[PDB]
Amino acid sequence: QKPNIILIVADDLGYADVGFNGSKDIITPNIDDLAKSGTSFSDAYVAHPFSGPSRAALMTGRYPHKIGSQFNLPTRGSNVGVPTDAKFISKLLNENNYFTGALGKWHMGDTPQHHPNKRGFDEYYGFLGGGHNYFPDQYQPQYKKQKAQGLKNIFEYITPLEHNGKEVKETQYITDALSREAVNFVDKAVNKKHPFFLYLAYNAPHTPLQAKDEDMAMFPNIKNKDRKTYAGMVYAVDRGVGKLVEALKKNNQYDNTLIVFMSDNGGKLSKGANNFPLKAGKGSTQEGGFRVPMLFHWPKHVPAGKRFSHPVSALDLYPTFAALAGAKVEENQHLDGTNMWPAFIKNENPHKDEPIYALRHRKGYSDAAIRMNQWKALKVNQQPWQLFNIENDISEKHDVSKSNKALLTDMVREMEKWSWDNQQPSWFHETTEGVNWRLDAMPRFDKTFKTT
Amino acid sequence: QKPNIILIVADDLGYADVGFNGSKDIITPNIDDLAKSGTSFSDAYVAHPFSGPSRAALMTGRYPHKIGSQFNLPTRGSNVGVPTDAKFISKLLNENNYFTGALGKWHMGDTPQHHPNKRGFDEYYGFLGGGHNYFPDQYQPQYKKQKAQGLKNIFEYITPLEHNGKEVKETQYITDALSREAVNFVDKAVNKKHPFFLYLAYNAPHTPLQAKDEDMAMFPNIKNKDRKTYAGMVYAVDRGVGKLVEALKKNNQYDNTLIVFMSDNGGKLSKGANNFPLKAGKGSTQEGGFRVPMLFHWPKHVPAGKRFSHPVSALDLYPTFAALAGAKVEENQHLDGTNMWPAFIKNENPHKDEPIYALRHRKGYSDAAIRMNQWKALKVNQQPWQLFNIENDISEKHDVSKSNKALLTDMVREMEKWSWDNQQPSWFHETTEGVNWRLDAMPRFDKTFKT
Amino acid sequence: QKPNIILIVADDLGYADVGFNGSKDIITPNIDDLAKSGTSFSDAYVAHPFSGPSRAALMTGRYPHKIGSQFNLPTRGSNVGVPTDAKFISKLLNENNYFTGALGKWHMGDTPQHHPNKRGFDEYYGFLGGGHNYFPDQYQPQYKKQKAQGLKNIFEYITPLEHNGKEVKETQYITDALSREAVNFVDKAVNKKHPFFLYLAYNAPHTPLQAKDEDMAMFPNIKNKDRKTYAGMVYAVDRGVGKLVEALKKNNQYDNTLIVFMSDNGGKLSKGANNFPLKAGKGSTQEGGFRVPMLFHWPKHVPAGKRFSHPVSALDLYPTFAALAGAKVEENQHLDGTNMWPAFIKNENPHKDEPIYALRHRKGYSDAAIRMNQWKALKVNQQPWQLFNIENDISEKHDVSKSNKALLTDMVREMEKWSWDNQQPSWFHETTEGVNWRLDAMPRFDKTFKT
Ligand SMILES: O=S(=O)(O)O[C@@H]1[C@H](O[C@H]2O[C@@H]3CO[C@H]([C@H]2O)[C@H]3O[C@@H]2O[C@H](CO)[C@H](OS(=O)(=O)O)[C@H](O[C@H]3O[C@@H]4CO[C@@H]([C@H]4O[C@@H]4O[C@H](CO)[C@H](OS(=O)(=O)O)[C@H](O[C@H]5O[C@@H]6CO[C@@H]([C@H]6O)[C@H]5O)[C@H]4O)[C@H]3OS(=O)(=O)O)[C@H]2O)[C@@H](O)[C@H](O)O[C@@H]1CO
Ligand SMILES: O=S(=O)(O)O[C@@H]1[C@H](O[C@H]2O[C@@H]3CO[C@H]([C@H]2O)[C@H]3O[C@@H]2O[C@H](CO)[C@H](OS(=O)(=O)O)[C@H](O[C@H]3O[C@@H]4CO[C@@H]([C@H]4O[C@@H]4O[C@H](CO)[C@H](OS(=O)(=O)O)[C@H](O[C@H]5O[C@@H]6CO[C@@H]([C@H]6O)[C@H]5O)[C@H]4O)[C@H]3OS(=O)(=O)O)[C@H]2O)[C@@H](O)[C@H](O)O[C@@H]1CO
Ligand SMILES: O=S(=O)(O)O[C@@H]1[C@H](O[C@H]2O[C@@H]3CO[C@H]([C@H]2O)[C@H]3O[C@@H]2O[C@H](CO)[C@H](OS(=O)(=O)O)[C@H](O[C@H]3O[C@@H]4CO[C@@H]([C@H]4O[C@@H]4O[C@H](CO)[C@H](OS(=O)(=O)O)[C@H](O[C@H]5O[C@@H]6CO[C@@H]([C@H]6O)[C@H]5O)[C@H]4O)[C@H]3OS(=O)(=O)O)[C@H]2O)[C@@H](O)[C@H](O)O[C@@H]1CO
Ligand SMILES: O=S(=O)(O)O[C@@H]1[C@H](O)[C@@H](O)[C@H](O[C@@H]2[C@@H]3OC[C@H]2O[C@H](O[C@@H]2[C@@H](O)[C@H](O[C@@H]4[C@@H]5OC[C@H]4O[C@H](O)[C@@H]5O)O[C@H](CO)[C@@H]2OS(=O)(=O)O)[C@@H]3OS(=O)(=O)O)O[C@@H]1CO
Ligand SMILES: O=S(=O)(O)O[C@@H]1[C@H](O[C@H]2O[C@@H]3CO[C@@H]([C@H]3O)[C@H]2OS(=O)(=O)O)[C@@H](O)[C@H](O)O[C@@H]1CO
Ligand SMILES: NC(=[NH2+])NCCC[C@H](N)C(=O)O
Ligand SMILES: NC(=[NH2+])NCCC[C@H](N)C(=O)O
Ligand SMILES: [Ca+2]
Ligand SMILES: [Ca+2]
Ligand SMILES: [Ca+2]
Repeated sequence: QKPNIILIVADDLGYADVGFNGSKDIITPNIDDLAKSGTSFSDAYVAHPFSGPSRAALMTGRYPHKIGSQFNLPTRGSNVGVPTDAKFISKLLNENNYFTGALGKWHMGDTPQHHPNKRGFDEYYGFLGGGHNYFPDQYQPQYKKQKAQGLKNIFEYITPLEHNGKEVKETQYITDALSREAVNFVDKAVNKKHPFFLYLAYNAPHTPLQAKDEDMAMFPNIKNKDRKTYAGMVYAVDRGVGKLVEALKKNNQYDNTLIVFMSDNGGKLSKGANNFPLKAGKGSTQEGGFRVPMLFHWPKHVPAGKRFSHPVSALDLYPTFAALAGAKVEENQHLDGTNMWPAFIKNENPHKDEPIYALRHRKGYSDAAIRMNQWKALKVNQQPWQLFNIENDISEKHDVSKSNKALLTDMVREMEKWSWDNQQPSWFHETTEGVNWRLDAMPRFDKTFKTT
Repeated sequence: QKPNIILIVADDLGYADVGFNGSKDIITPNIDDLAKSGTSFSDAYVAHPFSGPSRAALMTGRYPHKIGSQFNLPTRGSNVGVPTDAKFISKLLNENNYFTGALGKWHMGDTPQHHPNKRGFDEYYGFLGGGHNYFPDQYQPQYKKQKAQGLKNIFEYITPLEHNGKEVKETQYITDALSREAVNFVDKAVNKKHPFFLYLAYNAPHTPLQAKDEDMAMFPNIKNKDRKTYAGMVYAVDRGVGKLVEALKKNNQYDNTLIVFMSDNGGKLSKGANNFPLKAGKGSTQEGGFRVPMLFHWPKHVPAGKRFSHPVSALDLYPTFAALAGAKVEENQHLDGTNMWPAFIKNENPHKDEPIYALRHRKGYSDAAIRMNQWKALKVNQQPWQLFNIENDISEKHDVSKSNKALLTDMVREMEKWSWDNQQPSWFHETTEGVNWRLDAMPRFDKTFKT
Repeated sequence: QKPNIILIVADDLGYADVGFNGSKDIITPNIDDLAKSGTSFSDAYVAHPFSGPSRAALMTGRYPHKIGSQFNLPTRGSNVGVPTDAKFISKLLNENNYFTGALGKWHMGDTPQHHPNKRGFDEYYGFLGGGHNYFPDQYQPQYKKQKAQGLKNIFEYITPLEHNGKEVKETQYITDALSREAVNFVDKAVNKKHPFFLYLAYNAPHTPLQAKDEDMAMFPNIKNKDRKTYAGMVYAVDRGVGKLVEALKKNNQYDNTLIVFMSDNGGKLSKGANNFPLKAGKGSTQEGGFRVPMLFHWPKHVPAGKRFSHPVSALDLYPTFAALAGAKVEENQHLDGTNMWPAFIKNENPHKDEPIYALRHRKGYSDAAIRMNQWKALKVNQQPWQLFNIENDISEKHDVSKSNKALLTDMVREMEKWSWDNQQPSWFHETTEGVNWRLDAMPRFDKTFKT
């Protein structure tokens, strides 16, 4: 019996904003249940410190730089997306007999060939862009007004949600709507004589900061307005996870389902998040930007009550899911992660003596990160490379590059070696960003990989 | 019975240079016959305001920017062309049982894999470059002299014409030569138990301005030397269309043949053309550069004596021809036009609430055009975006952008959205053009899509 | 019986550094034997004036610019290589029943899909980078020390050699080691009922200048330290050729084996080489950079004791080997050389009225070369195009461009035409080189093909 698989991804969820990863103010009982009876991950890294490229990496199992997807898609819409020649984990599972669903945020291409239904998902219910307004009673009138005015380029956050290409009129708070459709999906899966894969991509707690009064009422001792709204938004996700878990139990799916819960990137401190004890947040190559909460839950397979301390990459989920599903991986797919399960089961480092990378572009330069065993190499703000023993110095306070010159230089040269098959970006999130890229002769890797 | 299809394209034909589209001085009786007994199009647009990219769009059904073909091919020759992975309308029809011919101007690649015979044409008779000298007695001696001198890079306008890869020695005025081969092609098609597709690409009335004395004699009241030569050149095309039509009738092909006649782009005013009432001409994103004459003729299918007033794109011919031929279109072909026939038959707009675009690059900036319902948005000469109600203001005289700020902004943002899958050009028409493109960080779409 | 084929390539071997090509000080008796009983080539050209692109051209039969391989691979390692869609001569021969081996220097990609065993070589014994230190007793302790320190990016010149993906511990001087494995390969080939192809890629006489005392002792009258070391290194290659030849004779393979011996590029004057009488050396588009020593040896087929005076390209070896092996070449492979054997046998020019090109990129500009019949067109150091009658002026002393303006202009325009399907480089040898390429809007072919 092949297991069902559920990948739950929250959007801009801060490192300290779920109870199992150290939250003292936001309360996440249903998510914490999964942690307490499963394994959480203290050194879990996404492939990029923001949404689009991170999500591309999750789906393809490749660093987004390898497939021209290093930037978020154009904010006002486009006819491009994550390239079709990189087989999504969903398509691979669908080809090995899985019933497949995707819910909520896509952020990987609007067009027919980039649509969830052509990337291997039998079901899709959600919004295709970078986010969405949370209240239908707020957004539907705005959209109606603009459509009646003849406007064709409407802010994607107020546009109707869809189900398999057909527009719907959603009635509920979006987090709750997506949770309801998660229940509907796993309910539909009972009647199929097949295992299922569900990709549940919540837009919470991403902007705009919009919560239900009923969820905000549960945090009366949180005085800061943004933090209370944010706390409410996260609580809605927790309620949703509970509702999904309950449906899995009723359907007798729970015991044979691997649930993964994570964030797509680090939390944004100016929009209510907390990343303690990590430095900085969303978009950074500091730990706060791409080190995220993660838990696995699968009874009698994932040990209960444990805390896994070795590095794990979002890139690992593609080959790890494939191995558990009995799906063959071809070498021409160029997967950048590893099947982490053998090493996971022995409590060993699945990236022993192997680097994990982050490379985020800016105007005329790039910030970078290398995580390798106990070492974190850091390139930020055009300053020289820094080195931290991240196991003793999680907050990146003590640069020890002066005492380890050869090691750091070696780590950077390996990243330079790794960079040669990075593709030129196929798009940018804004027109001026792409113009500046060309004006500045990017990538300026002569600056990025300069050593000592 | 699947219909035969003939696409006749003239080269630099001005908007007012055929009788059915308002010519008062050039006379085009045989072309006008097709219009009078068919439907002409008052709002017909090509995909680019000059040859190579326009022709690539006709053949592929894709905006040339999508396939790296936004510029004319190198003037002195090259080993590149319209990419082989974009299936030509000719190949699609050939795969669905059509006998296929192409005549005259190619301008889409010289090399073996870019040659007409590898792009789905059973027959090809013509010249592969951007144009040709019209008189064999003039050009053949020039070529002979240069070949005997050992020169290998010879101006493509004097090089021998070819038939399916073998050089020929043409004897007649080129317009007449191509017309004769159109007759030969449809004559050969009688013996095949198949429908046929013919792509007749005349180089007239493109430069050099060379006409027969016999055709120029028919316009004694045209005093301007260039305009008289030009008029003659166009008259030769009209004679040719007549000869082709006559052959179709004799062969019992005429009633089951859809004939399309059009220009590849707007006329060039400094080389004898007239684009009245449109502003500017060849190469412009003003209407004069990419709005062209067009007619459909197909008895008992295309209504006789009509004038279709809704926008139509050259891009529409690919899926429209395919639907009529019963040829399936796969979604991975990424076609940018639409099958216009359903909407055409109901006299409705086949691009209702959908834009038609032109984007022509220049040195360090781009000019652009958007046609959407009654609206023409215009970006020219690095000035701010202008808006015209093109149905009331065909000559683009009255900028009404100040009264419609939100609408214009919306139209431009949609074009910006559309631009993201434009590919970097695979070539340029001159080396310095490509160098300047790279020096200037092109495309400078930050300037093109501002406000 | 299809013939066996051996391609022996030395690395940075100067033009005057083998006896048969005019050496007065370095003595190469075994290599000279092959010349004296075969044919040498006075006008043999590689496709690029340095290693990686030259080697890519040898293997693919294509100019390296056509396949994005105009630069050496990154010096400190990479996950890229000569593209997999360009079938190597080794794979073609392997598919037509040949037992295939490659020895020594690769310099065409480290990764699994770029590895010799996936590019059609049954056997590989060597080092995958741009070169190697010659003494195991010197390099193995350095590598051991650095590996134990935890370093993962180790200079490729001290890393272990490998045999079919498994690391080895080599005991001998590398030139001798590779010669020993050439003997082993042709010995293994006796037991196979198949012809064999062997690609023997010596790193000698490339840096570092490291020779055995026993080889240096043979040149007591060479006073210059570098020249003596270099002479020794070359003598080691000669000993190796002798050892291979002896094995071929013992195995009765010699008479049915075409042996080719050549250099990958011109010699480097600052590292012991001599290119007399050619101007300049390694990396240049002067003759000294890409005109190399070459000989063919094949008893009763290649005439004995001859000197072939017509141009021949490294690109020719792909289709020439294929024709002799009875292996079919598909037109979709886009081969840039020619099967030179028919013309070779008649003592005619296999590139009669056809150019041979060199195009080497630099910081913000490109140097170029055109060889066509008796003519050498030269573009160097950003100076204007020069023309030489290279048959009368091998040392490029007398620029005769003023007396042949039309001819030169024609040659350059043809090269400009040829350049349009050059691909943007897929990598560079250093990060700064790639940055400078983008900063300078390269290629600056406006400068390269001016006038
Ligand atoms: O009703 S309103 O909200 O008022 O108006 C809206 C709309 O605004 C909203 O749009 C979305 C939804 O909520 C907010 C709000 O502003 C906004 O949130 C954005 O959502 C995105 C997804 O839709 C995305 O989130 S993600 O998907 O999880 O990734 C956005 O995050 C990203 O934003 C950029 C793209 O990647 C990152 C960001 O990169 C920035 O790019 C800038 C250039 O454009 C700049 O780069 S640089 O110039 O090349 O250097 C910037 O760096 C700079 O930042 C400041 C300024 O200068 C310095 C520094 O001091 C420089 O470093 C760079 O960060 C990614 O964010 S990340 O945190 O960096 O990882 C997310 O913000 C309006 O947009 C619209 O006009 O109107 C509607 C109403 O109609
Ligand atoms: O024997 S001779 O005729 O005396 O000499 C010939 C030959 O000349 C001829 O070559 C052809 C045949 O007749 C004429 C003649 O000059 C010429 O006509 C050209 O035919 C082409 C096809 O072969 C093509 O027509 S098309 O196939 O229908 O498209 C040509 O039109 C195009 O020309 C350019 C390429 O696309 C468009 C043009 O783009 C121009 O490019 C310029 C850069 O090189 C420049 O761009 S910019 O530098 O980025 O700004 C230019 O813009 C500028 O132009 C002037 C100068 O400054 C302003 C403006 O005032 C600036 O805007 C840009 O337009 C397309 O033209 S379009 O009208 O824009 O659509 C067609 O001209 C000689 O060439 C040869 O050397 O010798 C032989 C005899 O041996
Ligand atoms: O122990 S040490 O030896 O001291 O140190 C070593 C190691 O150094 C060695 O590494 C190898 C082995 O011996 C030497 C030594 O320095 C070096 O040799 C090089 O081997 C390569 C293969 O491994 C390759 O040979 S080849 O495979 O046969 O091709 C090298 O030749 C090439 O080198 C460059 C790449 O292609 C050619 C060269 O191109 C150069 O590119 C430069 C940078 O971009 C520059 O280009 S430009 O700026 O754009 O114009 C350069 O031109 C310039 O050079 C100077 C400066 O400005 C002018 C000029 O005055 C400008 O023209 C251009 O040549 C090809 O050479 S070619 O001759 O041009 O064809 C071969 O040299 C160290 O590297 C390591 O770190 O340490 C170890 C010890 O630990
Ligand atoms: O760059 S160069 O130094 O190499 O050349 C320079 C200059 O830089 C170029 O910009 C310039 O280019 C013009 C245009 O293309 C080629 C050249 O002439 C073209 O027009 C000619 C036209 O003059 C000619 O007319 C002659 C004339 O009347 C009829 C005809 O024959 C008679 O004998 C008489 O002399 O006809 C040509 C076609 O046969 C051609 O006209 S056309 O084909 O373009 O319609 C172009 O001029 S244009 O862009 O103004 O139209 O050349 C100079 C070198 O002089
Ligand atoms: O969705 S939010 O970004 O959290 O907040 C917005 C709005 O702030 C925005 O207003 C414009 C558009 O982008 C920025 C600004 O230039 C953004 O502010 S910023 O992130 O601080 O730079 C906020 O003013 C309003 O109250 O709420 C909306 C969301 O509903
Ligand atoms: N159980 C293990 N695999 N431990 C080693 C993992 C790497 C470890 N962080 C180190 O100090 O090198
Ligand atoms: N004028 C001449 N063609 N001289 C002889 C040149 C010889 C040259 N190798 C050729 O093949 O042509
Ligand atoms: Ca996010
Ligand atoms: Ca034209
Ligand atoms: Ca070399």
